[PDB]
Amino acid sequence: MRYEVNIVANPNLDQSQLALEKEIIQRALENYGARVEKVEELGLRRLAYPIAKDPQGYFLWYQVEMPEDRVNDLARELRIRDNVRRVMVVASTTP
Amino acid sequence: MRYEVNIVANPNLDQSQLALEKEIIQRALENYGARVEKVEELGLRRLAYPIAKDPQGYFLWYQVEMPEDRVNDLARELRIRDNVRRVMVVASTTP
Repeated sequence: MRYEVNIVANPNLDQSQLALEKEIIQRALENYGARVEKVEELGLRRLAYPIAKDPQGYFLWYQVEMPEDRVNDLARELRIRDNVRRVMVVASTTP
Repeated sequence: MRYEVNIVANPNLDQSQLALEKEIIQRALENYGARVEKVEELGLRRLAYPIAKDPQGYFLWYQVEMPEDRVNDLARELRIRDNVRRVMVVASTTP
């Protein structure tokens, strides 16, 4: 299945720290057998609506192909790190 | 400011109903003075992670340019309709 993986990282990291976070993400995708079709580094962005107390984040986006039964494990692995604030995974098609 | 507007509509609508929803959105963007730079109709998609009771939605994405002080009003106008389940607006850059 094709998925979009949206990751929000801590906006306060230096680029050395962010490089490590990005490397970990790519390694996890490969270790879970995902085919990585696009990586977009969106950078520092701010949630405007709805209203959040801490609206800034460092946004990363991935498009991947992988089996549905492996997505949950991958997502939880990605979010275990303290510097990964949010992970959201959307399947590009439905039944 | 440049914003990404993510809209999740009711996944149970027929295309006649969806056409009306899309027309309303475009009219609202213009009436609020936004410059509409891209419209992407993503269609029926399913949230895979995190886990939601009702994970399917009809996804629409807009990229717009408009003043920051007008975004909140626009977002609330867009979401007032029952068939618009979620609106999320992200500013493409921060201070």
